[PDB]
Amino acid sequence: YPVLDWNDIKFQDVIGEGNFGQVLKARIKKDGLRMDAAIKRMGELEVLCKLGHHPNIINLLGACEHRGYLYLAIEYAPHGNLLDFLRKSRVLETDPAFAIANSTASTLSSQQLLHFAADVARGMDYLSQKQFIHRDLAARNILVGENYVAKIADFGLSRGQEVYKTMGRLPVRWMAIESLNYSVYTTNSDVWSYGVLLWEIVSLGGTPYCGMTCAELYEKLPQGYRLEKPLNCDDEVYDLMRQCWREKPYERPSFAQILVSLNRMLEERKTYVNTTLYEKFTYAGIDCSAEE
Ligand SMILES: CNC(=O)c1cc(Oc2ccc(NC(=O)Nc3cc(C(C)(C)C)nn3-c3ccc4ncccc4c3)c(F)c2)ccn1
Repeated sequence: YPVLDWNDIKFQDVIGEGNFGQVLKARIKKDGLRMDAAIKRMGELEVLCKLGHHPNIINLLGACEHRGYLYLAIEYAPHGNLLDFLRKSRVLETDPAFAIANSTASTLSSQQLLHFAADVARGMDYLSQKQFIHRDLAARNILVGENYVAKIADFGLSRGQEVYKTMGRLPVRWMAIESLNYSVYTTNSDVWSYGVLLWEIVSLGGTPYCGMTCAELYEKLPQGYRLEKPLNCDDEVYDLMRQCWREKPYERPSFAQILVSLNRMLEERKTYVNTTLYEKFTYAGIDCSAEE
């Protein structure tokens, strides 16, 4: 582990709280440089030390025991979590004069949205090769870092130790059928969750299955029910999502193959996510009561 001097840290605001600890924005000095960090004040240390160097996995900058407490200095992601970032892009909601004037539903382009999807895939490929299973992949656990690079994170909810207050049943909407029905978690179930995350990206942060209860998922998913294609989505992108949600876990693509499909889409001249406004346009719904 890299060890940080207590005196090398200037703390600022609290940016997250929980029964188990808090997260503070801070400035640290490391090696020679002064830098931003998010410091978790209270395992997690070992995991971040192994994987964090990957540019699509949130990194450990350093650790520090001071008095009773352990402090983990985590790479600061200035743009916050991807779900909120996606929703803030809904410029017809958040800046209608700009949205209408520019005939646009988002400040994010099709390519930027695909780059986020590719970033998460790249990170998941590496993580799955290192034999980790995420178990709670969703846009709320992705950070948008320096230079808009997406970083995979985990805020502790799955371990009963959340920082920042999620409705307990909310993760059901990202769970593979085999996780729902048999409590099985594998790389293949992480791929299913990934598909739901891709759907989040394309829908600019819609609540998956908005208007449906979790109970309805248990009944309908094994009947072949799946998230509908967003109106703004090319068939190719939706086909990729649908691959992620094949009933048979062993028929889902690997993260490496996901990344190859996305890069092939990124490389073409064609536009895959339509961000244009038109009459009767509507965003995928958000159900705040399913979430909070
Ligand atoms: C505006 N910007 C900000 O507010 C902002 C806030 C910000 O806060 C944090 C973000 C992430 C983490 N930590 C993690 O992501 N942990 C993690 C990752 C993984 C992976 C590598 C397996 C995915 N496993 N575990 C992980 C591993 C073990 C755990 N055991 C118990 C509990 C949780 C655990 C999590 C954190 F502590 C603080 C960072 C940057 N910007």
